[PDB]
Amino acid sequence: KKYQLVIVGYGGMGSYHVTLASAADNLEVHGVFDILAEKREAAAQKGLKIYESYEAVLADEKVDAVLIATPNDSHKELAISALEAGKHVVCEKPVTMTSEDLLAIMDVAKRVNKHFMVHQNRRWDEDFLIIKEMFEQKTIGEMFHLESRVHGANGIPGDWRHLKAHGGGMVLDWGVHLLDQLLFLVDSNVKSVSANLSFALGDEVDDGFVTFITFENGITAQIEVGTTNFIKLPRWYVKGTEGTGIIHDWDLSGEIVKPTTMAPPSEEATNTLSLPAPAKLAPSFYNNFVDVLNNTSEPIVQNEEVYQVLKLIEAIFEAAETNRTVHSIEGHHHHHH
Amino acid sequence: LKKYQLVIVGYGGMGSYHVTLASAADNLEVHGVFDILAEKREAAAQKGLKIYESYEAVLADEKVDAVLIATPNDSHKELAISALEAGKHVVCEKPVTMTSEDLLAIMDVAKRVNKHFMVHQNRRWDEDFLIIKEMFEQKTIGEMFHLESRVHGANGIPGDWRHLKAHGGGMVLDWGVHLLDQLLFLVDSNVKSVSANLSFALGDEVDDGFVTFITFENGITAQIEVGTTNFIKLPRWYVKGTEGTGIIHDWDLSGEIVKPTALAKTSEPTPIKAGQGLTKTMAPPSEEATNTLSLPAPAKLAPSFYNNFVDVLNNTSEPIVQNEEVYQVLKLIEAIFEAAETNRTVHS
Ligand SMILES: NC(=O)c1ccc[n+]([C@@H]2O[C@H](COP(=O)([O-])OP(=O)(O)OC[C@H]3O[C@@H](n4cnc5c(N)ncnc54)[C@H](O)[C@@H]3O)[C@@H](O)[C@H]2O)c1
Ligand SMILES: NC(=O)c1ccc[n+]([C@@H]2O[C@H](COP(=O)([O-])OP(=O)(O)OC[C@H]3O[C@@H](n4cnc5c(N)ncnc54)[C@H](O)[C@@H]3O)[C@@H](O)[C@H]2O)c1
Ligand SMILES: [Cl-]
Ligand SMILES: [Mg+2]
Ligand SMILES: [Mg+2]
Repeated sequence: KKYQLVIVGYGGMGSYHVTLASAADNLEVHGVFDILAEKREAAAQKGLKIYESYEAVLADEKVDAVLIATPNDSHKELAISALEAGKHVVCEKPVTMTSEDLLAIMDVAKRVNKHFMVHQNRRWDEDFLIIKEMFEQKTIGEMFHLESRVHGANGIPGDWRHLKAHGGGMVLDWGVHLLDQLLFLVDSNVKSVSANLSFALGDEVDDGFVTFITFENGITAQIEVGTTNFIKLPRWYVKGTEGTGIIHDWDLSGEIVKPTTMAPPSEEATNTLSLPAPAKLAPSFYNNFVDVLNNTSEPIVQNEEVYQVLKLIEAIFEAAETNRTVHSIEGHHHHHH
Repeated sequence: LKKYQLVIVGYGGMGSYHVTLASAADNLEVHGVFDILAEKREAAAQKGLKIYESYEAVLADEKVDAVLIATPNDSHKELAISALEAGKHVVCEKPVTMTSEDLLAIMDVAKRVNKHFMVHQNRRWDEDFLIIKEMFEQKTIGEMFHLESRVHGANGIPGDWRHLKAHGGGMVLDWGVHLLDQLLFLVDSNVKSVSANLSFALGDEVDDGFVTFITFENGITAQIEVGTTNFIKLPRWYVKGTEGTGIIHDWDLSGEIVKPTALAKTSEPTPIKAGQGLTKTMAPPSEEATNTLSLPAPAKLAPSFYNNFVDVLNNTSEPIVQNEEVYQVLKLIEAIFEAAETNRTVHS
């Protein structure tokens, strides 16, 4: 069929999903719901049908799927409601505020036989796909250390991202993208996590963080988000047994430097090269989502992967708060103590 | 004419350079040289320097006031305690000892014999570091709360005895001591916690690099890193404060400072395409929101190490490199090694 999607939450990302979803082959934006009149008015201006309630969205038999782009605390119940009403769900990152909440959603999805997919759009980021190529094709030999940094100097945007109750802060906002990229790329269990949160801005939520992650296969990674950074460190810095790579910024500027376990290095005998062309990740998120609904393809963004990321986020919070190194992503649910 | 006579013990790379360094001081000269190898004793003689046949002979010489110890790390403690007992003041190369307890022993002996022991922490005078010290003290970027200090290169481990655990080899003990000493000299706060990971990417029995994340009791954080397998270098300094950020790229002292203005609060950045999404928060701030400044002139550290050493001997000045500071660094190195070997975060 031509699948019909309703946007639930017509804010900054929700309104951009009209563009994204419409770009897919057999998917259409059918309507919108938002609790704010001004947001509903803006959607009406683009010709979009406005629903009176969320209940009205779910009762509409013409609607095949919903996109949930609300603040982070509402995601879970909205998703569960949708799936219980027979609707497939695309949910904005971070899907839930705890890993146990995703499990519950996955239970519902399995029971009603409807699909739930996290919007992890940044696996398609070109900078990341250049790193993916390098990692897979051994451009700098065995890549054993990765540094992934998103720096800005604008603080925390909007309203709800400042608040703990709405799943605010930068681990949840940007950290989930970079952690999802890391775990998508590296096929290895997490051996250890240490972390520090930034409260430089004096908010009740983190305005940035750093985490040091070691994998079972010996790969180490540093993942960093900052909002108080008036000079930026590079987007990517990666070390391999046969070279080093850098990607400075979103403009994809950078280079590789290679020597002409590791051989004894010398700075006098090196060659500088361009970054390779990005790896392919095909099709787009929304085309893959339609393929998944049609049962023609396996999902690129798997709920099992998303689950591991949430546990990792839970490990990061536990590690920063106790100022300890944690030695698995298991055991941070705090159900029993 | 009241010149202190210094003997160089260990005529290797640094020991031969100490001839030049000690000679530049006002009231101190190089009386001569001892090395355990006859090859190195000949080499010193062929630079017109007096040579001793034994370390015992240096220490028996009434004309000698002080010794400079520039031997591999495992021999520092015995040679220092010997010189002290013989009534000689001591300058010892970094890292002074391989354990913190060893330095406490030397400190005890120096006190008992009423002689001075000083660590050669020469990189406290580094121009790049003194720029950071200027920024830190003058609040150039407001209150500096996070510092990242990195020495990267792709030349591996140099020599020699530095490849071996027995002789206190590896990068923590080589470059780490300089960077950690800089940090602890700058920050007037006790270390609260340390996590660390070592690099063994070259396959040696000692570390070819490390990274550590340090937190102080006053909330200041630091990341210190040395790497010898980095074909691309990250900046020498990257520092963050309540009112700006600074960067020193390299030893050439290139870099800048970027600070917020009072107009940043009422302005809004114009979004860019960042990967698959539009971003406002990670977009450059609007033109009105920031000021870009040159790095300041470096703070003054005066006088030179060796003139300060003489001033300490003449009892006219306190030491710049204090032994208690050197002790806290060695305790930090011990915390780092423990943190990395147990894969834990070490507290105190
Ligand atoms: N994938 C990405 O690159 C990306 C980018 C930006 C935001 N996001 C995610 O998108 C979500 C929303 O982000 P945003 O920046 O658009 O926030 P926003 O504040 O701009 O939009 C949220 C909208 O949801 C509405 N809303 C709140 N509660 C609702 C309810 N229960 N029912 C229906 N509507 C409700 C609000 O009125 C608002 O219009 C968050 O989960 C965020 O993390 C993802
Ligand atoms: N402060 C700095 O910037 C800096 C720079 C380089 C080296 N160093 C330090 O200086 C010391 C020596 O370093 P190097 O690179 O010159 O080493 P090196 O190998 O070049 O020289 C050491 C010399 O000591 C001699 N020696 C060994 N055992 C001896 C003994 N028991 N008695 C007398 N002489 C002995 C050796 O024969 C050799 O000539 C080390 O502690 C190192 O950490 C410091
Ligand atoms: Cl721990
Ligand atoms: Mg996998
Ligand atoms: Mg002090």
